Amino acid sequence: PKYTAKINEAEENWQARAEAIKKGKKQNTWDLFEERGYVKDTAGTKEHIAELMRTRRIGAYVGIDPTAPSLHVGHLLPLMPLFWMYLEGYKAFTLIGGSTAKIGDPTGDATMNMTKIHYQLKKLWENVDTQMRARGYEADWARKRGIVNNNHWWNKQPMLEVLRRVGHALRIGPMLSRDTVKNKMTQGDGVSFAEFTYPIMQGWDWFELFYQQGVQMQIGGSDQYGNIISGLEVVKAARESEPDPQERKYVTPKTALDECVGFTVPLLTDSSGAKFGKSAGNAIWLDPYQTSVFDFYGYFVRRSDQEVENLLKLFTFMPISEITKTMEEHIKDPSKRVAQHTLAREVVTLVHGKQEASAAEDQHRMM
Amino acid sequence: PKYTAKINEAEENWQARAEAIKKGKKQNTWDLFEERGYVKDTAGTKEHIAELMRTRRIGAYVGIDPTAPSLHVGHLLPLMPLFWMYLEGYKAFTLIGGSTAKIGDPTGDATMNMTKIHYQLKKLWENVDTQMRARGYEADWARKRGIVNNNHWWNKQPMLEVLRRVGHALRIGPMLSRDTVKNKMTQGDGVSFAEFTYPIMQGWDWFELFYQQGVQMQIGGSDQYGNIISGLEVVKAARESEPDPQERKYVTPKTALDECVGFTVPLLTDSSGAKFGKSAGNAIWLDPYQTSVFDFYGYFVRRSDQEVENLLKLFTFMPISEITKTMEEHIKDPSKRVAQHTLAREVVTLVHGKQEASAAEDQHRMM
RNA sequence: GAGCCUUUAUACAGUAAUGUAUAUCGAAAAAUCCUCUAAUUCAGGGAACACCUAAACAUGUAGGCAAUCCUGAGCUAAGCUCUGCGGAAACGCAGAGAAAGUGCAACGACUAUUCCGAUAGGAAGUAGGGUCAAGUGACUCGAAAUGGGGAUUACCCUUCUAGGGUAGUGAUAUAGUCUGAACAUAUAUGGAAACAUAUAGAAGGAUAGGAGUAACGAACCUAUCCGUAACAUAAUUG
RNA sequence: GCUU
Repeated sequence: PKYTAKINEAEENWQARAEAIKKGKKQNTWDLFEERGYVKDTAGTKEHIAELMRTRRIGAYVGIDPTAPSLHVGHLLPLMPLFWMYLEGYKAFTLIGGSTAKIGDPTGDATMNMTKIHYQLKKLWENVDTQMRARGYEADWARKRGIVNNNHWWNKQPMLEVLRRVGHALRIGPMLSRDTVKNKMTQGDGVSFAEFTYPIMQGWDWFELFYQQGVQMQIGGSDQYGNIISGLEVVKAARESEPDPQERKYVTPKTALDECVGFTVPLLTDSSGAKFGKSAGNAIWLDPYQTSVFDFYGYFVRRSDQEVENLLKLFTFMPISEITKTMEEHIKDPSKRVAQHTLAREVVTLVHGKQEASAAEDQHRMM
Repeated sequence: PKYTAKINEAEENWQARAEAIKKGKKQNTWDLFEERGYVKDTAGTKEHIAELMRTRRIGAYVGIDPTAPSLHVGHLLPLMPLFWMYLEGYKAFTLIGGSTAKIGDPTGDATMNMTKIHYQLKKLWENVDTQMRARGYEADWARKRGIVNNNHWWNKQPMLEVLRRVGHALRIGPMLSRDTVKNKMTQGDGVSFAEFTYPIMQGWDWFELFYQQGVQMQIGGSDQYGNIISGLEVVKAARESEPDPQERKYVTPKTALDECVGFTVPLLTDSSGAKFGKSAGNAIWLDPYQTSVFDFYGYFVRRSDQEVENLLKLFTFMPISEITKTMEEHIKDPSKRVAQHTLAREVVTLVHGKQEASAAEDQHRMM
């Protein structure tokens, strides 16, 4: 139909792009991730990954365990590179763990929570867009974002399906041997069949997104590597055992590049020692009635000049080009901290919109 | 309603019989069990299972995975006691693993494979019922038999629920400490996620049966012992997990009577140090066009002059009483196989009808 | 809406009327009698209405409800066919089967009566219920095959008096009695909701016992769980 | 033409 018409039209567009990158005419979204520091580890030839990106209009996602009734800054890290991918035209999504929470990542009223979170996420996009169009970005039809909920399928997802479609492929070996969890049995109480299986699901999720949305990438927590790997395995397993001949033409690991890869953003902390996201005790929440807009503006303007550089490139949607401009201005007057007042205002916008974020500057820049 | 009064009828009688055992008048089903040597191991108190069988028309089943196109003579023994219970007036079942086959018990097309067994169990049951009334057995309203496919439910069993309804109380520790496993990892190969779950499955199955009919007792192969244990585990957590309380009022283990016990038949192997089912050129099946009636008949007519005894108790619904009589004629002439004919015939007749029982004996009676 | 037959069309089927198949159609229908009504459970899969809901997903969907199409296990009244024994006959017993019914009523419970009528129904007051009394009393309702099996009939066909075929679905509840069914409810689990399931609802109600009986019942005695919030209400609906 |  006419719908398929625009689809193929997009392919070409994405090729003029794949071209520019070929002759370094435009940076590779991947080398963009290296330019702001979003790469800690990689489950997929750092290089390969790159090509897979310059080339195809791939997709990715970021999962969030709806355990808290609000996300905190610590989640903003991994969502950034996603966002960027979005700004380029890829297919990005944010998977909510509505069901997974019920088990929880064994790394080491529930509705009410799950609910809030959803909305909390859409809001961001609502701003990422406003931001995207504003900071000078072009309208791409094919471009694709969205919010999913692992429950959507897991709620009825029969076990026979899973246990068979992949159960024969995995082996408790590189599972029970997994340090993160294995360590839990030794140095801990132990583990519930749920926990042991949690990964397995995290992998059925990745696949679901591939099978249901063409996802060849997953961005996650620094500690989520051990998971991103195990997921992978599960991903493929299903693609392999596709008992459908006409559907094998899809899912089955065709071309070499047709491989799902991922990358764990780095684990950050404050110039001192306190882990990132936490503050004295709790954390830098996002929920206004739990972290006033002011306080928010605070933990950001707080960061000293030692990190402002590395952390400025991490949480702002600003061309490193213009970044060094703000930084080169700040360094000629560290005391006044022009760079700290700006970086803070910038991130408060994205999450809390300009209108407020601007007023919030008045408070903290007053007296 | 009338139907109501009916269930009550059989109920009352059950107490009359509960008394006979209480005042020595009829062997408690379970005594007839350990007596005819059907028992080798037990999960629950020897007296526990006793009392329960005195005051409860409990339900019990025998699991059978359709991995082969025919039930081999081995599958008899385990079923045998079951049949007896049906005879005494219980709730007995035979479970078909039409889905668990893609997994199988770990220890060390296919669609029709199952079909074959279906038709089987049936026809068999028929004769069981047949011989029953055939020999002074008064039917009972409450006495019921039946077969049930395991896919019956697995076909669409929600992963989420399951995992929760029991995973939150199961540790992969002891679940992996079962030797059956440790070996299937150290020695030999490895243990997949799938097969790892078989123990849980067979456990759930039980739960089902306990729910859909009132089956609170498993009867498995001499080796299936472990499963009988790992299974019972899932069983408990299940009756607890039940969300709606009102239901819990029934489904949850209230008094010590609502205790589900399971026992395992012995390991019966021929005087050939080989399972009593993996002998001959490969095995000894029931399928006529896979094991000549004659050849079958033989498997019995020829057996240890000593074995006859305990072999009659295990494969013939012959009253202990005249069972010894057969031993009277036999000993007057060891090499005459007087008892071997009677014990051989029984088996054939049971799994092949009287008409054949004779026809076979004839061939095995020539010059 | 859906099914039945029905108009016509083709199609595989036959000795042929006719048979099965899809679609179209509606122009008149759609024989009688007798006998059986037991079992009444455990799941499973699908579904027209446009019929409520709208949390997701980009009105499209989706979940619910549902006329209702079925499958597995078990069970079942009188017959049915194969084989074995009995018989003179019947039928009997045995086993192998082949229909068919529960399952598959508005959540269910319960019953297969006479008379008259072209029917709808009318009269009986049986079957079996409801209410009040307390005792074997009053009062008030009040009735089904539309299936299974066996006959008879008429019909036309005929490889033409001997076979063959045609004489509709309707019971996933029909009659009818009840009714926790009916509540946009209360409650509790499950859902975002619509809902589904379980109790309960004009302080009582429910089940399991004690006693006592000729037996059931009223009333007593024990325990138990439900409410103790307003509606349940009378037509009316399966 | 009838039917739940």
